[PDB]
Amino acid sequence: NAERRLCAILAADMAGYSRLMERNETDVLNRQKLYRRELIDPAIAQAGGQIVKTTGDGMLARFDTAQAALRCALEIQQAMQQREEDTPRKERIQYRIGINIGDIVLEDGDIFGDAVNVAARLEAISEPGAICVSDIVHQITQDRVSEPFTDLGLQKVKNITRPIRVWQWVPDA
Amino acid sequence: NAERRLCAILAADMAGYSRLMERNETDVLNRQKLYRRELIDPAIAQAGGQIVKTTGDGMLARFDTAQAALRCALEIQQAMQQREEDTPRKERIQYRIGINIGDIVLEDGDIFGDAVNVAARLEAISEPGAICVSDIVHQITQDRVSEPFTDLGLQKVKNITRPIRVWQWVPD
Repeated sequence: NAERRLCAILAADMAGYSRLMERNETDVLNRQKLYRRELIDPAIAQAGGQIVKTTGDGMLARFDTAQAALRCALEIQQAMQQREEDTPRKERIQYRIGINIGDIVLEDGDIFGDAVNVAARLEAISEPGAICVSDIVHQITQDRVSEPFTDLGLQKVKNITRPIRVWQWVPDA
Repeated sequence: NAERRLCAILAADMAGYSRLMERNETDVLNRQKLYRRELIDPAIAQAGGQIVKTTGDGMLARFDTAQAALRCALEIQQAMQQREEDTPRKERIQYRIGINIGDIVLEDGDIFGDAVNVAARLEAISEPGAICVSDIVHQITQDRVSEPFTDLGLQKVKNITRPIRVWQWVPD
């Protein structure tokens, strides 16, 4: 029924647009529906990945190589910079993205393990429009990608005793 | 016309309900709209705080004392856990709250300065339903507020140079 493998996990969520604005932002919510369909979902497929699920926590996808997770996120984040550049800053749609690696368990279209929790957390602390990757991901990908990353220091993650060293890339702006 | 002063700054946003789900926003907007006016806005007003503004980044409020701000956050977070313990964990509403203190600028219904941005960052990285405060708030409140906090590490805040140490209180 269920297996263990080494996997590249990618978590993503949408930044911004607080529900406390007490307003239905149908225009903005329709744009993101569009990007998911035209930008994200495609880049992920092109890159060999599979979406595992989208939940209240956001979306979770997995890849066979660390490289493919990362080029996929870079592909997404760089296009989003272009796609939203003629929209004013405080109104732009931006995603956050985290990527990690680990032995995790798969079982019935869902994934399990610390390493997944860590991808999710990376997404949450990532800055909007950027990509945060764990140190493991960084040691493997640093030389495969021209884009630069910056050490962010240690990050404690709920129910993981050992904190993780987190590297971040932000777009040229 | 402007004004410079040392303030406690509370940032709060709503966790969860990722829009990558594409669910009907309508229902969740309403529930939060209720909590805002029955639970939140009054707690703040009872504690002597003032709502400064709300935006895409959430709500900012200011208090005259560190303890008032933290008392208010605690009161909100504790209630929200009770008001929501009947509903299923996945369909619950929860806030993240951050609190920082610093020399801000008050001008024309708005609040400006780094201590503000720091408070917004703490809100962002806080656990759903929890409270994150900066070390400064922690050292000023430790001995007047019994609720336990956990040292969460140093935290690089965007465009500020020294990491701030962050303390986190979770509800049980």
